[PDB]
Amino acid sequence: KETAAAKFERQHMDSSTSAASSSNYCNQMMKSRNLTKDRCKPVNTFVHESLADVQAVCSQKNVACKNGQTNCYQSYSTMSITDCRETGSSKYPNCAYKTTQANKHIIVACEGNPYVPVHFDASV
Repeated sequence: KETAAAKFERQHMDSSTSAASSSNYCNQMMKSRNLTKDRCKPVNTFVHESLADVQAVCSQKNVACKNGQTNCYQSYSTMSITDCRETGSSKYPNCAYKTTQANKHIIVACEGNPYVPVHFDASV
């Protein structure tokens, strides 16, 4: 099966663009990354940075995750992110999202060896 690390890349990484360029970014990306296959995932965040810079966050500031776990890490720097949130007209299989572009610190949970991001916790 797909590894947790691979799933994080699929769900959260977009190193191919620097920022969302149009209001349709989330509709396109949620569909193309197969996040709407079974149901409309209600919220998702894409990170517009190199995979290496995001993996490096697992060696930065240790913080508690929202759910209390202590394998979360906050990035020292802000990063380019896109927030995707389901709209009121969203109806499976035609899932619909609002695109919001922002520059925030990210918080990820890390696991494994190599120690890599496997869950996106929050942006602050």
